[PDB]
Amino acid sequence: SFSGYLKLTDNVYIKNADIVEEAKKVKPTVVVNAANVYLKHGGGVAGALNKATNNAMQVESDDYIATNGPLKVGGSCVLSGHNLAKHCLHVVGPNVNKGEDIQLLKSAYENFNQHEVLLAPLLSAGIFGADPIHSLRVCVDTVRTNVYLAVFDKNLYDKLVSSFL
Repeated sequence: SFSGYLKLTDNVYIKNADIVEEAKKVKPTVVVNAANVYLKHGGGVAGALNKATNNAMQVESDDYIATNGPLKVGGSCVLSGHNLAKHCLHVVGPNVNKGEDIQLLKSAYENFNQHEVLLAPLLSAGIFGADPIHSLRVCVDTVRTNVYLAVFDKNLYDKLVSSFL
């Protein structure tokens, strides 16, 4: 099970970890991907998770998009976790660098409530352009299920823990 996490609340845990390495070690039921509406896993967490699957995530995702069309910002879909997890919950947080409504971050985190336990990154953080401190706040105030947050950057992890109210 999950090890080395700092407990933030009754249901939110955090660790300075590479989510790919964490997923490969734990093989959780659900790993969350920081997806975009097209499931084009080019960079950030999505690029890293997809590369770890040897592009199998992208091949599955392209078939999903060909059948269903794009996701909504704030939406999600469940696909295979490949070699990383039983399932991957692809969640689309708003991309601030594309002018998307930051208010959709709460809707994005609501997708986590459909799963009892998840390994996840901070939505809309990193290359999605939102303030990770704000993302953690929305996470703790929205997610009620057990979420294990992996924060890649040590310096950001320390800032998140030390500023956590």
